[PDB]
Amino acid sequence: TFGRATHVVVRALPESLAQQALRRTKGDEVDFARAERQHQLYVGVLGSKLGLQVVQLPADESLPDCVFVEDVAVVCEETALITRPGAPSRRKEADMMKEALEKLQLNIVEMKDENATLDGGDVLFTGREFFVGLSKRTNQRGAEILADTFKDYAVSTVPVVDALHLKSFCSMAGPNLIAIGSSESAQKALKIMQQMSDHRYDKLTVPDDTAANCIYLNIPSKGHVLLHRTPEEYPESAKVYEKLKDHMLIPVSNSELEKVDGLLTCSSVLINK
Ligand SMILES: NC(=O)NCCC[C@H](N)C(=O)O
Repeated sequence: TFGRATHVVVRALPESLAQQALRRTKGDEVDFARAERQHQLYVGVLGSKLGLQVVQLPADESLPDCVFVEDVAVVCEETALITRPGAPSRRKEADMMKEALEKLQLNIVEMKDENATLDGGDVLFTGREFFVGLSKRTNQRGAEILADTFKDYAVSTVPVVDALHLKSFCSMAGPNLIAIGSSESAQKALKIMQQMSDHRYDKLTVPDDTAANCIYLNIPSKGHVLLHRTPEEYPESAKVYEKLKDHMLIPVSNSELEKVDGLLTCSSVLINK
């Protein structure tokens, strides 16, 4: 079942994130205490409200981006790909992720090739196939290693030109539903993804590209659940999500981590055991 999960890996925010995490925009400073509250609530939704078993990794102050666990592993069925992140300052985040995923009894494949890089944020898994963004973080060799790892799924690539990652402007919002931004760049990427597949996806188009990043889960006794950005943060995109009477909708605040380019998917790795 697409979107089913039983377990989630998350990682605590280091104090060094506020000043030292990588960020493309040098805008408003991070309110660290508020970022911590937003992470607490996020983890609480996944564990307490939705009932997932949470594995919470400790912060490492030497790894200011270590909260962004998505980028260090891609999990599909019983297999985990431990990535070689594109940013050198993030590579040692793989160490504790590999240990956590071993302890969850997944089959582990490590991206060792020193000519390969891949961030998990560049990977869109639809349930039927993978789309991998080629970005400043993820190269062709990384995409090839992903394809080799998940041999039972088609893997196609798409250029990421004007954002950090593919999932900076898209995500799955349901079993056949791709949430997508409205910018020229997001729409160009969507059209390439659609041209590379023989499967017809539905789309949930939102006016704020980064509000297209959402988390879909299929949870027993709750059904089709969608975590999406709040009306306070993106009022015009929240109006689109709010029309989805076919989902259980959970607004989740993320203002502070978006200052360092993290959206909703970035702070968890979901696992179905
Ligand atoms: N999947 C994601 O949303 N990753 C966000 C990573 C943000 C972090 N500051 C970075 O630059 O890698």
